[PDB]
Amino acid sequence: MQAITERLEAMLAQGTDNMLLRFTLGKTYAEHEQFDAALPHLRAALDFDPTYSVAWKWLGKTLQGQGDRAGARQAWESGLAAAQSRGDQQVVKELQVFLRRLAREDALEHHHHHH
Repeated sequence: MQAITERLEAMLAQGTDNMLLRFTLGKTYAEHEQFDAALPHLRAALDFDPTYSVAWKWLGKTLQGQGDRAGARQAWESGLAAAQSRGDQQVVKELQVFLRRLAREDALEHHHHHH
């Protein structure tokens, strides 16, 4: 049937506890902007396999989508060095772009504006 989560539940109930299966289910929550529900699920995955670069990139989106500007800032700052340590320039730059855009809002309320 429809919904990736629903069909995955079948194989999860078969005792096939795999790495990517944790991530895919979490992505669906984040895509639906259900970052609140995503947080516990993604956190559970990071406990088992914290070396998944793509997950770091979603985590950053999680905090900003939740509505925590400070959390989003700290998240990208944390994941940046993680991506650096993994040598994944693509992820570093991807997260960096969002981190800049977030700063532009800080620039407004916290007057980090160029003027």
